[PDB]
Amino acid sequence: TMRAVKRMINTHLEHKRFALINSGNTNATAGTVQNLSNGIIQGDDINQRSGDQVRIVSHKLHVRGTAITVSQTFRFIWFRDNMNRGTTPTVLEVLNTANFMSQYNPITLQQKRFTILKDVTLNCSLTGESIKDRIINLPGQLVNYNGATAVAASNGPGAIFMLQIGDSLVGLWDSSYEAVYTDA
Amino acid sequence: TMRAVKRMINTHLEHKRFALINSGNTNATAGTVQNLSNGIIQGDDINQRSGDQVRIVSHKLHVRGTAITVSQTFRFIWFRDNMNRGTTPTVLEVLNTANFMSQYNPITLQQKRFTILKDVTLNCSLTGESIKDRIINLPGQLVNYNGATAVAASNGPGAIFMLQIGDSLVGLWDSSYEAVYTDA
Amino acid sequence: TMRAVKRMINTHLEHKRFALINSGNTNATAGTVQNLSNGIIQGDDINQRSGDQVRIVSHKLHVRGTAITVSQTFRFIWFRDNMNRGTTPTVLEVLNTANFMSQYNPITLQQKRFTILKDVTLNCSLTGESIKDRIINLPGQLVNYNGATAVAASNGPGAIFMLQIGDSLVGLWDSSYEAVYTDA
Amino acid sequence: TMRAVKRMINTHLEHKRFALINSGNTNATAGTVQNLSNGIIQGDDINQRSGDQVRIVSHKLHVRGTAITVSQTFRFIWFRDNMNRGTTPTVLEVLNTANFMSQYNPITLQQKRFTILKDVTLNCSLTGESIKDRIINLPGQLVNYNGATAVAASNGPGAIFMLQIGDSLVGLWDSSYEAVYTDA
Amino acid sequence: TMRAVKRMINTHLEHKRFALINSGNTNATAGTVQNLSNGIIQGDDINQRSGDQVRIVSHKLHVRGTAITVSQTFRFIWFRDNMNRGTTPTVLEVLNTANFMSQYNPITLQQKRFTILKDVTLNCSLTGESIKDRIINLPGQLVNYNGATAVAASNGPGAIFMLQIGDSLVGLWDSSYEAVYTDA
Amino acid sequence: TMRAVKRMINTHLEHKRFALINSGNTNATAGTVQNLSNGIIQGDDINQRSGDQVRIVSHKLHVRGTAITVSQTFRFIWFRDNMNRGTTPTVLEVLNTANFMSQYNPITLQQKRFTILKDVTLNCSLTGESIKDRIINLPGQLVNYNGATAVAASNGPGAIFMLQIGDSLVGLWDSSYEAVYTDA
Amino acid sequence: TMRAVKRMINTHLEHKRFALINSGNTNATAGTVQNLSNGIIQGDDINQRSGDQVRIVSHKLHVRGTAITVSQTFRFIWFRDNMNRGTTPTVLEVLNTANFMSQYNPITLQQKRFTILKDVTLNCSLTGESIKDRIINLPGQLVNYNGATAVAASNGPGAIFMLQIGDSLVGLWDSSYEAVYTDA
Amino acid sequence: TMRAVKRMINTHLEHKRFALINSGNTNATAGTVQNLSNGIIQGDDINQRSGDQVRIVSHKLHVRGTAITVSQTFRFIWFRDNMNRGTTPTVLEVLNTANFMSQYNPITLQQKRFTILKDVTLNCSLTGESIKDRIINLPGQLVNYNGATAVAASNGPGAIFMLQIGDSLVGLWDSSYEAVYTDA
Amino acid sequence: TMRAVKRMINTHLEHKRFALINSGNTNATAGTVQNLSNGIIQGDDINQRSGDQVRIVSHKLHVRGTAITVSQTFRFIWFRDNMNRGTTPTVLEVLNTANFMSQYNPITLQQKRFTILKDVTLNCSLTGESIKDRIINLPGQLVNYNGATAVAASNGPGAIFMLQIGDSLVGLWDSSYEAVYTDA
Amino acid sequence: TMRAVKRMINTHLEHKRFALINSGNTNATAGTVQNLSNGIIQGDDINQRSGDQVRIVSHKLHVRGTAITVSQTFRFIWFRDNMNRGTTPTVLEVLNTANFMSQYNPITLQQKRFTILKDVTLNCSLTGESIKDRIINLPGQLVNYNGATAVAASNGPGAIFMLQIGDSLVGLWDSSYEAVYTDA
Amino acid sequence: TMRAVKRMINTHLEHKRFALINSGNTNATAGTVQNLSNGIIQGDDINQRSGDQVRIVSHKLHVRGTAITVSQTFRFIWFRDNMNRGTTPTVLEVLNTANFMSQYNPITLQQKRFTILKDVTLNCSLTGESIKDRIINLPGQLVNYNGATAVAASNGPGAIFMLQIGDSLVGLWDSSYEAVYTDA
Ligand SMILES: [Ca+2]
Ligand SMILES: [Ca+2]
Ligand SMILES: [Ca+2]
Ligand SMILES: [Ca+2]
Ligand SMILES: [Ca+2]
Ligand SMILES: [Ca+2]
Ligand SMILES: [Ca+2]
Ligand SMILES: [Ca+2]
Ligand SMILES: [Ca+2]
Ligand SMILES: [Ca+2]
Ligand SMILES: [Ca+2]
Ligand SMILES: [Ca+2]
Ligand SMILES: [Ca+2]
Ligand SMILES: [Ca+2]
Ligand SMILES: [Ca+2]
Ligand SMILES: [Ca+2]
Ligand SMILES: [Ca+2]
Repeated sequence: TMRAVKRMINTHLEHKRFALINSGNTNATAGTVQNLSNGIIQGDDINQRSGDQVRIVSHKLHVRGTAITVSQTFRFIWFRDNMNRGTTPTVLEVLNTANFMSQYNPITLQQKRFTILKDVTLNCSLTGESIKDRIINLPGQLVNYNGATAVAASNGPGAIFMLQIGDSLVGLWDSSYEAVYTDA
Repeated sequence: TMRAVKRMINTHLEHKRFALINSGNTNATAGTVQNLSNGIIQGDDINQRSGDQVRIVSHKLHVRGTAITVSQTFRFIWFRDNMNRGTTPTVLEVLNTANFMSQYNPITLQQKRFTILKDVTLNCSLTGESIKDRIINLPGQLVNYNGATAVAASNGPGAIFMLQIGDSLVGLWDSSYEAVYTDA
Repeated sequence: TMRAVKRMINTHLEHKRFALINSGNTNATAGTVQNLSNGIIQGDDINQRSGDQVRIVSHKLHVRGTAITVSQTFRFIWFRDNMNRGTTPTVLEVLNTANFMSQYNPITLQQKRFTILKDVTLNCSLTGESIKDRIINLPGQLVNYNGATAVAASNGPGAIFMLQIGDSLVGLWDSSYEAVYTDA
Repeated sequence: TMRAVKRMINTHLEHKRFALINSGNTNATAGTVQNLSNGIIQGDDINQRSGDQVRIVSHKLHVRGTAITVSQTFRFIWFRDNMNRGTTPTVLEVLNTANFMSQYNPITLQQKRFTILKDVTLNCSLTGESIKDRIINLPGQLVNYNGATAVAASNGPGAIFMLQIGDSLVGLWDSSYEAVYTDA
Repeated sequence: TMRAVKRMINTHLEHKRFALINSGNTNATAGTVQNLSNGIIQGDDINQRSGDQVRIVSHKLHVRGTAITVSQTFRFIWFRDNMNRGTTPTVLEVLNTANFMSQYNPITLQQKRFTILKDVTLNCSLTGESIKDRIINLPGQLVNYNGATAVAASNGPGAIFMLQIGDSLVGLWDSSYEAVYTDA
Repeated sequence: TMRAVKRMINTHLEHKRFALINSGNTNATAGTVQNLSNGIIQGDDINQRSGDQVRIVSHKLHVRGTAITVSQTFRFIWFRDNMNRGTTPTVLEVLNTANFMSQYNPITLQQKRFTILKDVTLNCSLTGESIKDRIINLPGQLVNYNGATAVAASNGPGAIFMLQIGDSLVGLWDSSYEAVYTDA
Repeated sequence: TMRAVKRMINTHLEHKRFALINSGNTNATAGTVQNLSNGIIQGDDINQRSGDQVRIVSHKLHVRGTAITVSQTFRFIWFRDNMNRGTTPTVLEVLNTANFMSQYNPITLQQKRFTILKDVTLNCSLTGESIKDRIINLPGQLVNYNGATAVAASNGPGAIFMLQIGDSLVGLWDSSYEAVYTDA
Repeated sequence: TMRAVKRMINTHLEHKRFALINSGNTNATAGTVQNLSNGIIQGDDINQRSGDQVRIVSHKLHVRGTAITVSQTFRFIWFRDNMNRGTTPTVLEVLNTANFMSQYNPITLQQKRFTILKDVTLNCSLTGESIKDRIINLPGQLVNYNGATAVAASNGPGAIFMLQIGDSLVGLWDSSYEAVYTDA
Repeated sequence: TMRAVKRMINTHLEHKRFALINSGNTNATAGTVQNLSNGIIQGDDINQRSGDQVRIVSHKLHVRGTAITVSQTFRFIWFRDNMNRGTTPTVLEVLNTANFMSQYNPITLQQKRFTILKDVTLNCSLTGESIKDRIINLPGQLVNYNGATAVAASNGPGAIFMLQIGDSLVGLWDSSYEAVYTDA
Repeated sequence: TMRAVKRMINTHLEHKRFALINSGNTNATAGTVQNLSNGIIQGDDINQRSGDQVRIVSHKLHVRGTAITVSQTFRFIWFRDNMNRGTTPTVLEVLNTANFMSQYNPITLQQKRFTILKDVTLNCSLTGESIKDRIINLPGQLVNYNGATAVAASNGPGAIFMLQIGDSLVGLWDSSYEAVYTDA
Repeated sequence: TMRAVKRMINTHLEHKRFALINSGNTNATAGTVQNLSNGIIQGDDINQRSGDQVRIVSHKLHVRGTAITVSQTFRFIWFRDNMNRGTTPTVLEVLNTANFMSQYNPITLQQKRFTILKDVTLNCSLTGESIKDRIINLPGQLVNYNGATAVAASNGPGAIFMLQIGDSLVGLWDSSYEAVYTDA
């Protein structure tokens, strides 16, 4: 009945909820890393937290790419930083080289610095489907924080991020994110 | 046999049926909300109701988008308003911000004001597939009404709606809907 | 075992076979209804029948649409008329309104006048895939006739039809149909 | 409990019946092939068929030879053509060489193009028994047809034939044949 | 343990292999029939045969179409001729009418002259995906031959073919085929 | 078990087939010995062999005699030479004396040099039945060869022969023979 | 139990990791063969090896094609060379003919010189989706080497390769590859 | 058997060994952090490693303090950095304040950035026992590295360190360390 | 009931047989490699093969050395090349150095390129036993070929060879070889 | 109980006995075949036989070689001729080529014309052991004869022989033989 | 189930291999000791090691002697030095006296300083067999080393050696050695 104890435990805990949107970004050939969980700050509201831990019950990521000028590729890597000490990770920490085709960095994946949640490649064609999107929903895990406010120094172990990278600087991408979490 | 009892009960109940069509609508960047169950009004006909309750056995939504002038995105959110007190809900009650990429409103979803039945995004490309459609069929639930006629004030707990929102004002969408319901 | 005697029974019965083709038709905004089983007439040949009943073992419908002039939609509704009294059914008997987005007629579906076998929508784009097709194969049922020849008055309960309806008058569609049937 | 079911199925099926006679033919040193099942044509009578299949329950062949001028040999080969595509098969399809002593064609027998039902050799002597006959009765099989009328093009898989070949051109042979068949 | 006999048996039998390619053919509105297994001729090599039988363990067909001048359809029907007596079958033997939309010939399918292995339609659009392909792998059956060399008269019962038919004469199609077979 | 396995082994083996005719020979008072299996030579065709062994599944001998000038006797001895070293055996190897009434050679039979398959005597009368024939079908055994071509030196252990001997030189006899064999 | 033992063994072995990228290659009508595992050289780093064996736990191949000038096809064949003696295999070793439609080489596949891991065809259309990609992850096997450095002479049994071949010289393809391997 | 497995595995693995000494250091009131596992570098010797992981079977730390000028306290904190990304951690990451009496940093301990292996305080008195020492032996865990050589950037998750802090700058402390590890 | 199957399958398969003799060879200080199974070529005779596989049931090697001028050593290594791609292997592929005392090549033996069947050393003395010989019989395995004729290019995986090497150029060695094989 | 009955049967049967010696023969490079059982002739003595059969219970062969002029090899092949028709077999019937190194004749061994009882090679050296001998005892089999006296024509199925062949004409060999046989 | 784990463990470990040859040495009356395992040095190649331990799975020693001038004796003692501290053992450490007939040193054998693997004496006669050889294969044990390179100081506990001693200074001996070892 351990599955029953877990359930009733959860019925006593508020499932707080945080939403984020990030629209109108340029595709990046060298890549960028975007914060997802950083925006849950200390405070008393439904989308805030008490202390330096929350536990994500589920979270959802929506990504979108639109080709501009040339047909092009957008890659989105949704990941957990298991070992974050107050930074936004770099592209080269996640990828072997800063290229949209690159495989993961062998060292950081060997030691499990990161866990990859989803790796999505969208090809947007100006002679075909020039707009593409993907939404992904996943159960979550503990998130630890190193500080109270929405700055990079507050990220901690379990922080959630998304790396974007592609083969042009000209196309535009949008994202949004929701986390449902307890905070007991 | 409680399953055979349900079966036998439903065979004594008329399965009334209501149909609706809504076409030639422009895409909305701030969103709109369409009524679906509101059109079942008090009366004696096959697509009407006695009293202020019906029970939807099954219902079906057909949505369609056509890109005009620019390639563009159409989002359709089919939802149940569990707590309706005589209104058509606003876009911002359902979505955190009035943007086609937005996640759900954290507060109204935490409290289960709404239940999302299906959330559909169609990307219509003028260099590709410019017309897209989707039909979804689902078992239904109780619908309560707050009045006799087809006005917002008659919507009640269980009312069914569709939110439309997109990234352009220029393309056109169409929808249709059927509900099969008992009224005993 | 009955599943066995059923097997042995069928091995003593000739599986007669009827094929039909219907090419180069215009898309119809008000819709049309095409005959499928009507062409099995009284006679002694492999694609004919003795008496006024056959039993369809399996039947197969192939539909195809080609956009002309504008990107457009073709809908094909394969159906059985459970109650036919010597007619070709009208579009409005099947659909609530004569529009390619319409839901079914609530009255005729409530009373089970028709059974929908498959409902197929093909979106043909002159900036994308302008030619689309679908083949569907299904087990069949009894077909009764009201006369000997290939005229509407000969359709009877169980007659098989296809409704075609779309959003333009200028695209072209094709269909073909096969029925494999016993006639004992 | 099938055996008794086979019996019961058969009691519901008309056992149609077809008879043929073919008298006064000359012995052939190069052989000839005679039709037996071909004469069952599409029609409504007791010795006709609905559609392009019948199932022979039993069939019977009677052959007879009479020596004239010299003592001589008549051979009769009763056979099924499992693969007929609308022909009367040739002597060389069945026999390795066109001689009354020949063994079967190795290729057509290997691939089971033909099944030999009975192979009968009668030696008719003008100093002994100058007239000889043989009657053979066997259970039958499915017969498929490729058309409606009594022409070679209507023979199909399962067609029944008799090859006659001997060592003189002058003796006379007679045959007759009956098929009892269902036609459900 | 009798299932392991089959396996044990097959480890003692050489699995010979034959490959074929057939590139750059025009789409045909009246259709053509292409040989697939005919090219396995008598001889001592890995892609030849001893005698007039082989047993296909598996075989693979790859088809491809490219639109030229107009958007168009290519249909490919992979089939076994269960009753071949030394021909390449005609289009009308397989199809009711010589049209890319046609259903199968009712007579030849009734009598099981042919067994359809796969029926594939590719729609190639010059405003979309102008090149399409399909690869299909299936277990095989006995193949009998009527002669030694790669001519039509050598086809026999079990011979494997592909019918090609489409709605234009101008597009080009390619095919390739492999059979893995035992020859004991 | 062993019964099914044997059956299954044979389903994977080509049953090759060889046919032979030998017409119009004179009755021989000193006897002759005719080759039957010798004519299966090395090669790739249906009536040839790989290597120096085949296994006869079944074989059939047809013999015929016709009296000329005087009533007379024809004897046909169908036999296997279990020990053949590249010869056509002599009459005296098989028969004690070279006379149509003779019993077998005591020595060669004691040591099982030969196995008698069938011994047939036909008395043909010019005042009665002047023409007689007999067909015999038997399961077969291994046949080894000592060479590749249809010459006496290629006969080997298991070779099949027929001795003919009679009481006149003037009558004529005919024979034919078939062997069905595997060659794995 | 041997299952949990596989578990405990592997937790004591370092899972070394190697990554590779190969961008901006022209499509090849005669094909090329690319090295994948060759780049793991003798050394002490995370992406190197001790001795001449490693065991690939998992490996991942990402392929991508972009049509240039004409719509065109790119095929990628990921394979293991079970028998490599210090070479990069040739296109004719893997394919019956050097054509993007070709089936596999009958001889090298019969003898299991190669094991095909995945065979991918991407059709890239300049009127449609001009950019396409595919990522494939598979468990791996032992890899033996014939030398220490990243040259063809160091490939050995188990070496991993990708063959690229298409129908134009003008389009561009990219690939990347990761192997996770033990080196105990 | 299970516990035997672990023990059997280990007899097949070389237990490499690394020793370190660090003598004659001043007591630090603000503290210092010393590297312990960092000195195991890539190479082939008994005290080196292949790749970027080793597994410490056991490790031993010896610490010593000598009071000089004033009686004083030396604290030594042996710890594992579970999340190291290529640094030597600071005193303030481990201790709430940089004082020898401080409790641990609440945040880094909450999130398990560090695991404390042992925390030892030696009070050295110039009127009593002026020299004190402690040796501690513990089983070990996996160590991951971020580089090949003995620099801070090579430290990785599982790196082992010792923090020293006290209440004078004048006393002297010594330490030494051994790790016994597998490297398979 | 499974061991009986093996035995039963083999009784239906011809045990073909190939013999070879290779007399009067000089002893070689740098070694030579002799072909043994290469001489079985495609064809229809008892010592030939159909296709590119045979299965050796048993094979026998006889080797002999005679000292001339000086007492000397002859070594013979009977081996299977598991990975042959159409060559005669070199001495250095099999042996670490080209010397009659050499141990095997570490790399090719590690990866199982070769399987050593028998390694025989004969010391022939002009003051003692100047002639020595050895005969070895072993069960065999599958042999694959890469072509039809007796050239090195036709050797394939499973090819059988003998390496000869010694300490003089002047003595003479002889060999002979037989393989008994199935070829189904 | 096959063991007891068999023993008792033999106690009632005279075990007759025949001895032979054959001294002072030259080594033969083309080989010779010597008779062993032939010398048991019809008669009433202990070393003779009644009729044309005996059963060898046991037999013993002693062979010896003496080098003269040159060190040389003597081979002795003791064999049974299972199919003898009154000859002394030739060397080429037994050996592939007439050389002391030859393997057996593939054809005559395949068909089991001969059974090899023992194959012995003696290397006689004028600088070592110049005289060698070997004695071999085996259980025997049935021997059939084709005549009464000690001439080649009396040899029959089961006759026992010895083939001698070597690499010189000048050395001398001796043999002796005994057969113990029943003659009931 | 510990023979399964042992087996499974070893399938994950590279079996490295080292080969050695040592030709053309003089017989020694006072003896010599040759190194065998010392040549496995630290490095990354197939015949090298990581760290200071390997585990020999099997090893093989080949020894050979040739008499020169006088008939003479060669003795070879293959042994493991269980206690080596970085030397090459002396002859008197192994043998009681430095004479080829000596028994072992009582003190070093009592304390098990050495384990004798094989002790071989070859008597080479210039009036008989002047060349003799022996190959010995044995399972191995752990080998520890005391340094990185192929010098005496690197030998450690488990080092493998061969002592050679004889009764002449003028004959020549050869040896070779192979170790197969894991290095995990
Ligand atoms: Ca909290
Ligand atoms: Ca109500
Ligand atoms: Ca009629
Ligand atoms: Ca009817
Ligand atoms: Ca019928
Ligand atoms: Ca065959
Ligand atoms: Ca397009
Ligand atoms: Ca051939
Ligand atoms: Ca054969
Ligand atoms: Ca390794
Ligand atoms: Ca190294
Ligand atoms: Ca490591
Ligand atoms: Ca073969
Ligand atoms: Ca007597
Ligand atoms: Ca007797
Ligand atoms: Ca080691
Ligand atoms: Ca001597």
